[PDB]
Amino acid sequence: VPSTGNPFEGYDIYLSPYYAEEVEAAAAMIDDPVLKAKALKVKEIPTFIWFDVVRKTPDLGRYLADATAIQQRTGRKQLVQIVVYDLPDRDCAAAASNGEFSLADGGMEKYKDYVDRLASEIRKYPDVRIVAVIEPDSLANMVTNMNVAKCRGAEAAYKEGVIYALRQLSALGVYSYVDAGHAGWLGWNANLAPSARLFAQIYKDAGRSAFIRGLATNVSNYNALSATTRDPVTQGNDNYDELRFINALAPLLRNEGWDAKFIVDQGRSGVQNIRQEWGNWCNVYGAGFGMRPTLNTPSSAIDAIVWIKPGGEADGTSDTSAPRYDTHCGKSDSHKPAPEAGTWFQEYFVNLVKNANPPLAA
Repeated sequence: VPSTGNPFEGYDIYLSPYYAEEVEAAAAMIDDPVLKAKALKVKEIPTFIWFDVVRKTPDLGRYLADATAIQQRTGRKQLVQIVVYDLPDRDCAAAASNGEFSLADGGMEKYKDYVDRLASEIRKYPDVRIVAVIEPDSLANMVTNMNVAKCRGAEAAYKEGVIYALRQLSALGVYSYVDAGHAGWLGWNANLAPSARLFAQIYKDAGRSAFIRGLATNVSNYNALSATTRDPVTQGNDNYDELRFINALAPLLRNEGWDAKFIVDQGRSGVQNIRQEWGNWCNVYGAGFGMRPTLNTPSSAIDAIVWIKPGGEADGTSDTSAPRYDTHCGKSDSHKPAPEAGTWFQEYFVNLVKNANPPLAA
């Protein structure tokens, strides 16, 4: 059964051991003592843990067991942050996708099985709280990318999969935030109303559980939360940062029947004005770690600022010959050479540390 208020309030946020391992290994490669110590600070900053392949589902059991042990030893309630990211025909508007499930090869049923595997892990550990981001780069495509044949082909599956995930996770008391793009995607004035209609419909069809807490924005992106001067890349869009986007969208959601709350990724938002084109997302060069996760947010509608994408993990390879190569990863403002998506990108992590804003302390 749901509890009232902000679901993050009063919880210690479980620190990803996956990311801590990566950061420890990264700092070991850094020669300057001060920079090494700053890098090590990063493992103390909570991130979301991604379930982007079904092989990772048993790792959820391990993290929940670990959070349970910490809670038992210390008496401090733990909250585990996860990402559900494995829809069939994933990333339908992208030049390439790493998603393992295809609609043509039983992808819808395989997706339901993936959700069931996550649910079976969660069922083992009921004493810890979970916040889940549901399916980055999915339903936002239905708002703006229906010109893409793969997106029209994926619409039914995206809606079905997201609704199945929300119903399954809400049954287990997980607090979900559905991915809702970012200011440069859904924040354009023309996209606000169809976004509000679509997300309110998903909330309805998922059964209006209060565990469906709201929407997640800026996932794996680089937008400011609130910029004093707009990024030149945002020209033409009045809603040029995430707070502007959310302030424009939230009232329309409410009119459409859902008083949604929000979380906002700021993990790679420390440096603004680093893009040639707003749609450039892959390993954007010179990004810095951004605002630290906090419940001190600029609006009652925003539950938390979070780090969803774990900075340092690559967005995609720059090898043009690689099977899953995405042309976005070869843009002039992308950091190259870059390794496979999700794998450690040392040079990129070093720049995230150097460029952190606010700066990292040793």
